[PDB]
Amino acid sequence: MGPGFDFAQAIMKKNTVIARTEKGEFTMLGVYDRVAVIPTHASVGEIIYINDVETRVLDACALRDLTDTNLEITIVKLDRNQKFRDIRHFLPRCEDDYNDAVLSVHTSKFPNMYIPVGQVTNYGFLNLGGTPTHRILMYNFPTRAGQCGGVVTTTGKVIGIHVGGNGAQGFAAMLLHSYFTD
Repeated sequence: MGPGFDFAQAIMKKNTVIARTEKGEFTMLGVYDRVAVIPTHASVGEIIYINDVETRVLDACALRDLTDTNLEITIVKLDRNQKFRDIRHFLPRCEDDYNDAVLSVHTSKFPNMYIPVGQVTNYGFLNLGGTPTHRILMYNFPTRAGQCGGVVTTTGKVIGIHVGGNGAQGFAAMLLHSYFTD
């Protein structure tokens, strides 16, 4: 409807796949080459389904900060025959607050879903399903089961992936450029 949705749509159409694990279907953001991200609670194993294709996982890493605190981001390298468009130049370098964010989801359950979530707070610490977690972004939208892995964007920036909610607020794990240096 506006340039927020325009940027979000451009990311969804070229840089997302449907990831299925034993824990369900997730929006999965491709970042560059065969490297993608997914919430750590997806429990990625040796094999994952990508758009319903059986795919070997060549490497997977559950990120933690240098306090050895969960970040709830898993970086996955896929044995896929095709590279993602490189979107690393759209990742923020530092922890920040944002205005006017969109949360975008693409699964069997929620195809082509775009949610204007508004103002995003650098929340920091969250007890997420009982796990102490750092670098959490918060937005005032009642997000639901099925939106995990959803991409959080502003005009010009890919800032996070949806990892939980409490019925009134939603929570995303930050994406930082430094996670994807090669």
